Amino acid sequence: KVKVGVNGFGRIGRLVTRAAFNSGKVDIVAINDPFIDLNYMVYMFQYDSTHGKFHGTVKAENGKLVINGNPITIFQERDPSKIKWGDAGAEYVVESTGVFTTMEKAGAHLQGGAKRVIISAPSADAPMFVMGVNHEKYDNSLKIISNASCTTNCLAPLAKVIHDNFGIVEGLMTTVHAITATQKTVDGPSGKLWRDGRGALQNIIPASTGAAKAVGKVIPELNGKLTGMAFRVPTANVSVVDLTCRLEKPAKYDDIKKVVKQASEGPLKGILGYTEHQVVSSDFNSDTHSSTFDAGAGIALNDHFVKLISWYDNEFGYSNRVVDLMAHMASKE
Amino acid sequence: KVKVGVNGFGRIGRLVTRAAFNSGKVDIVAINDPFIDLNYMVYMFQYDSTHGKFHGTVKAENGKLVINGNPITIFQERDPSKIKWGDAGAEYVVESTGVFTTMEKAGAHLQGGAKRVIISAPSADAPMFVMGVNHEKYDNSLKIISNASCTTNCLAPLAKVIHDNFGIVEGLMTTVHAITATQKTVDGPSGKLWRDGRGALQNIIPASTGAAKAVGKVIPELNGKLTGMAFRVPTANVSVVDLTCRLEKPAKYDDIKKVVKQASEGPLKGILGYTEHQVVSSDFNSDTHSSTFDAGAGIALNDHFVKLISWYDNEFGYSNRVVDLMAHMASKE
Amino acid sequence: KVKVGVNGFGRIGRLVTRAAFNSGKVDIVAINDPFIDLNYMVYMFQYDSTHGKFHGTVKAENGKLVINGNPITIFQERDPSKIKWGDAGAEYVVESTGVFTTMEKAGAHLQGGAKRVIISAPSADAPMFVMGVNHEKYDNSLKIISNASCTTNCLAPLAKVIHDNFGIVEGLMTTVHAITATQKTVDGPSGKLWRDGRGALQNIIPASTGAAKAVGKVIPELNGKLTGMAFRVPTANVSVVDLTCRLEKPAKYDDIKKVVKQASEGPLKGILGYTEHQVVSSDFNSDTHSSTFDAGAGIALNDHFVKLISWYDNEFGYSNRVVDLMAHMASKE
Amino acid sequence: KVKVGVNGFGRIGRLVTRAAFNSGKVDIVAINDPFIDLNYMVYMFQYDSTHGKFHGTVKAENGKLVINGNPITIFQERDPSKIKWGDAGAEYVVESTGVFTTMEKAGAHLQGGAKRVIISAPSADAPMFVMGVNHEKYDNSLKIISNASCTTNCLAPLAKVIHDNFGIVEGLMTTVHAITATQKTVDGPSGKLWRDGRGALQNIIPASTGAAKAVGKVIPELNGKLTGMAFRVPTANVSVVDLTCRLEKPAKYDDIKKVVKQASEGPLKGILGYTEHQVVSSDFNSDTHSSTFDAGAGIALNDHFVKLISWYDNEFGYSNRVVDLMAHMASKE
Ligand SMILES: NC(=O)c1ccc[n+]([C@@H]2O[C@H](COP(=O)([O-])OP(=O)(O)OC[C@H]3O[C@@H](n4cnc5c(N)ncnc54)[C@H](O)[C@@H]3O)[C@@H](O)[C@H]2O)c1
Ligand SMILES: NC(=O)c1ccc[n+]([C@@H]2O[C@H](COP(=O)([O-])OP(=O)(O)OC[C@H]3O[C@@H](n4cnc5c(N)ncnc54)[C@H](O)[C@@H]3O)[C@@H](O)[C@H]2O)c1
Ligand SMILES: NC(=O)c1ccc[n+]([C@@H]2O[C@H](COP(=O)([O-])OP(=O)(O)OC[C@H]3O[C@@H](n4cnc5c(N)ncnc54)[C@H](O)[C@@H]3O)[C@@H](O)[C@H]2O)c1
Ligand SMILES: NC(=O)c1ccc[n+]([C@@H]2O[C@H](COP(=O)([O-])OP(=O)(O)OC[C@H]3O[C@@H](n4cnc5c(N)ncnc54)[C@H](O)[C@@H]3O)[C@@H](O)[C@H]2O)c1
Repeated sequence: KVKVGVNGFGRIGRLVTRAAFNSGKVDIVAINDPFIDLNYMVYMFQYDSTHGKFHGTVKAENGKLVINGNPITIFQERDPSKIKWGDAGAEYVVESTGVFTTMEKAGAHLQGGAKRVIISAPSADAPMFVMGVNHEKYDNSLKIISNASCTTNCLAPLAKVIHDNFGIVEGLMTTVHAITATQKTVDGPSGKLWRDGRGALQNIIPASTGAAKAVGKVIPELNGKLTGMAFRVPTANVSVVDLTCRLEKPAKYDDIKKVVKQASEGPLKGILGYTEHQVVSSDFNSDTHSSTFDAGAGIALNDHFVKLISWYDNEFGYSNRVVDLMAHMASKE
Repeated sequence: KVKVGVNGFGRIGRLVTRAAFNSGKVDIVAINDPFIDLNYMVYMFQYDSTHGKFHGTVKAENGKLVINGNPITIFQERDPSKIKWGDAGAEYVVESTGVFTTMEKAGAHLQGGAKRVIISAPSADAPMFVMGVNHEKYDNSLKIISNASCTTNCLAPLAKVIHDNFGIVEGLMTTVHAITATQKTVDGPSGKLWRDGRGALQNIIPASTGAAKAVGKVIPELNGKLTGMAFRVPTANVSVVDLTCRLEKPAKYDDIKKVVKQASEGPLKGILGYTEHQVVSSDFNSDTHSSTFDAGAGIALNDHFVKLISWYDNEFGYSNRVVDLMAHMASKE
Repeated sequence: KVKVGVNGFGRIGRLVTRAAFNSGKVDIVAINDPFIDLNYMVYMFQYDSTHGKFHGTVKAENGKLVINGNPITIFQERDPSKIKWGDAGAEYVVESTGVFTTMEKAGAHLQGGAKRVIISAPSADAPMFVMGVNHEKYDNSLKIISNASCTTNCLAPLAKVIHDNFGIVEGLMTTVHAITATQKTVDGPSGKLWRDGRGALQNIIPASTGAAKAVGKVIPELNGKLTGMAFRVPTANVSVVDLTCRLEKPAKYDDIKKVVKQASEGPLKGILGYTEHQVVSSDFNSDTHSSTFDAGAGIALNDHFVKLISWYDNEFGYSNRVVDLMAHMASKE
Repeated sequence: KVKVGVNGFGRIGRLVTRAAFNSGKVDIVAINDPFIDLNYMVYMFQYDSTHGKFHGTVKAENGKLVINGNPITIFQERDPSKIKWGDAGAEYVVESTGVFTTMEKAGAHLQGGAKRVIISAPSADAPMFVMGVNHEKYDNSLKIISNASCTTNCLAPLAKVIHDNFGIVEGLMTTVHAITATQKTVDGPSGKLWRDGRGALQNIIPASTGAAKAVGKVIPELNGKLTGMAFRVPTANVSVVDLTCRLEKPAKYDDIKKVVKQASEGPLKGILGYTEHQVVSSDFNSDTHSSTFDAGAGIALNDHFVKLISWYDNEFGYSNRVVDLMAHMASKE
């Protein structure tokens, strides 16, 4: 059982930790966050507005965070290279601060004694992976990798099934995404793009995303045939992907439904979901799937042009994939 | 100046009235709503959460609603055929209850003495019109007409310009729409579709719409080449249309921008807007345009496949179009 | 084990049912709702935006609603007196439509064969009860009773403890309440009071409540010494009570904390809760307590004038009390 | 006409600027914000989610911000003492960063050439003032002053009138406040109090405030007789104060209504408002009053114990008071 260290106790850092202690697939032994001390970590991990109170025990004991009886070493370093991952016995490190996404910056963890690093976000140069799509392409020579983005983990699975069966000639996607820590409560200085600084509670905010283009990296055949954008809307969690694409081989909507369902009962079980139920966003709260095909919400213009809908809990789904990914890597050691 | 009667003092009934008194294009002389008495009408017309307090005077005087000094006759009939439009001197009647959308049901107003009826919603059989797209096709032989839907008035104008210039081979649209009176505050009984009864404040709700297909009625050439669906998100007003289409003639994004801008400065001025500003939904509050092209939010995959974005205040824009339409009809008498 | 029938499958009707099947304190055998058919009942009971998917089995089988293997008879009557409670074997009936709150109207259920009726709301004439405050005063001669309101079940328990220990000279309360089915998504025609028709998502809405005055009914000594009002804010669930009162006997805040805590560990265990944690509204989601004293949020001006804060899940807490109440009545048969 | 400089182009800095250009009471000649450059300042000042697009002209011209034709010098200093207020000709400086509230820190502006400094927030040592309550007590010997807080400017005016007429023995207040820039979109590291870091969109958040206690500073007679707390709820703007107090001299609610109304038509005209209308929070959007008594929402237990309600646009009201205050100071030069 691989021992893990988490850098950045945010929504993803905390939820990866929560997912790790639930499946017991990996063991969190150390956490680092200079802006959150031990006592605060207990409070933030225990209580969660969107996912409910933690089912288990959380305590500060001897300067360590104890979850379900397991003591965790706490670090307060601002500089990654300074963190003593080795002494804490952390073999893999989850880079989830959103500030060290380049292969070089995320590599700082290796100086501390870590053996591998998983960036919980897209990376400009590090190899990106998506469970159920291209994780098999991972090997031991890789020390620094990326688990892509929440949106990419939703689109890729669906795109794979659709492409493998009918071939995607070209596609454009839109994602109606829930607000995130990046946004502001009221009009304020955005970090990066001007629209993102506008009140998150009052507006529908157009935003760019490289998610669709990133699918071209995990599924090379689709490289350059996809692109899209996003809309941030005022909900705390759970998002939906709207994929509009031209098919190479004709396919009635019911054939697409048949194909996606089989994929969800087979290889992609637990990754890609399938439903014909009259669902709404909150029905996916704390759902661990990376993507769930919504049969009733999609629509086809004809046998070559269709709009496919898929839901995803951007916090929970992604988090579990980070754990699933590490579990996979460990089995390759 | 044509005298108008409004059936149903709801969001649209009230806003059409507000728009009428502002432009003075038409004169509201009577209103009918069995679930709202005179005093309540004063309160609901004066105060408006989304559009602000009414700039003017509103009062109950001698059993009449007096707006800016103009006395309005009030009716409390549940049955349309019973309303005495003729005695009140109402020549045109705005059917905005959402319960009499068929040519037959909306015709009841003619028995009361009305000369023409405008359904403020799509109709199964009545001829639909969209200002700036096919209003010229209206003639005096038509007693009962429809002004289409908020969403159709947004899509049609944009589709027209895009089709006239590059030709739309096929298109699929999605609309992220603000909540409406139809929805529920918490999970409850749905009037029609099951998902629509789910809490409007907590969920992103997939919904079907005939808007895209309705564009085929006002723009015959596009008949059968368009379709789409909707997502209801938790905002009080203002919506956005996402049009994904294949072009017949190649066109760089900048050519599309050039073409739409010219259209907004010419014939469609006041109907179709154009902006390159970093806008968000609330920047369109109380905006009277039927549709506003958002240059920076759209994206193109290539010269034949592109995603176009257009904003619309589903309450204010539509309302003004209802008045504009009546003003047009009147000039044809 | 008493057999129960539920009239009105709304937020309370569904949650009382959910609470009944969980504690197994009572057995739901029949449900009546003319606006929701069997199949719809399955969907609405299974999926819940605020409390999550039902943890059990829900199905339509032989025209009956089957929850966790227990078949429930479904009725579609609009008129209470017509419901055949007797044939279904329902001894107690939960009146939760919000339309039959008078002793006379709620009595209609007796004609159908019901033996007792519990109004899940305040009543103008039926005897009101609050678990842990005056349920002991219930006896078999009562056929029609009321379980008060969500807010009264929160205030009463706290007031009791505070009065019994220091004496309440006079008090005024305010409740910041989550939105409910009564409100509108956008400015529209209000049930009874004009402000209540304003958009629930956009405004803080002042509202009157008889809750504080009702405490004078369950705790006669406080009769006429309390009153208050409410504010509806844009959250889907969970509310908080702010009690400001003058004490007869002096009492340091810490003495009040000591006293309330003892009450929560003793007689009121499960009814009145106590916490010193840095809580927020969502930390009480699906919490079954009727009221939870928040030590850190309250504040005292002096030893006789203080402001006490108590949280309550207005949906879940109340629902469990309805079941607890019926369980109590049954033990008195 | 006094020339003004604004330090910190945030919600208050921008709205003070907007209010200044509207009333023309003062002339903004310079603005300083190291996290917002000229072009960004144009965008943020022009578009406003809660108060609408700016009515006028805003442009970047020759490295200056030009509003309605008036050129404004832009500074990018992080350190107050470095800002060249003197060269820009700024006589008064509005300290609205929320980071320099002490008399010493805010004094740094004097080194740059400023003559006076107004802290747009409460201060630990600088003299606090509230228009219509104690501004007359301001004199030329004061170089550094405070305009108190949004909440204090709401409570003080009302308390004054109530105290002057019936005498306040003791009082406790609660304020249901809209979210602010301080809060987070999702559970995250709070700057300061632990509850304040919880998702602003999902929770009702208890918060402490020194507002009630600060009234004891602007109205010495009430010193030590008032205190209270706050609740942050999910609305973008507009807040309400709930004052519960014991009166020295008996007073029927209607006498309180008579007294407050007279005060709003007299001396406090423009500061303290009065209404008997069925209002809700959004009816106060962009309302420049510091406080507006809501007759219909309040309630009295008896002639000595009552609950008074007052609304306030925490952004707009406060902003205008900052300008009004400077206008007053200038008339004393
Ligand atoms: N928010 C989502 O739903 C979501 C889903 C998938 C992927 N992601 C990606 O994962 C990352 C995590 O985002 P998140 O929502 O958890 O954000 P977050 O802001 O909640 O978490 C970031 C954490 O980083 C900590 N931190 C900041 N600087 C640090 C430093 N120098 N060293 C160590 N720790 C530091 C912060 O204290 C905080 O707890 C982002 O890059 C995001 O793009 C987020
Ligand atoms: N709401 C929008 O933004 C929008 C945009 C485009 C089209 N529409 C369509 O316009 C219609 C107006 O919808 P709305 O949003 O104003 O709904 P609403 O509920 O706000 O207003 C409808 C009004 O109809 C009144 N009414 C009900 N039965 C009546 C009867 N028999 N006679 C007279 N009045 C009666 C109701 O009391 C209410 O005041 C609907 O068909 C809607 O689909 C709405
Ligand atoms: N919502 C709360 O948090 C809460 C807490 C305590 C008490 N209550 C009280 O409980 C009652 C339940 O309110 P609710 O919030 O669940 O509202 P709701 O609208 O969610 O539920 C009411 C149900 O009544 C049904 N109904 C309507 N007319 C009927 C009829 N003639 N016969 C049978 N069923 C009929 C409706 O279909 C609906 O399912 C109200 O009286 C309310 O005051 C509610
Ligand atoms: N938000 C309200 O409605 C309201 C009402 C009354 C009083 N106040 C008080 O006024 C102050 C203003 O709050 P706000 O809502 O505008 O917050 P804000 O974050 O919107 O504005 C603060 C501004 O400070 C700038 N800034 C940060 N460090 C700086 C530095 N060293 N030099 C110059 N500029 C710097 C930021 O870029 C930002 O634009 C706060 O102390 C607040 O408590 C706020």
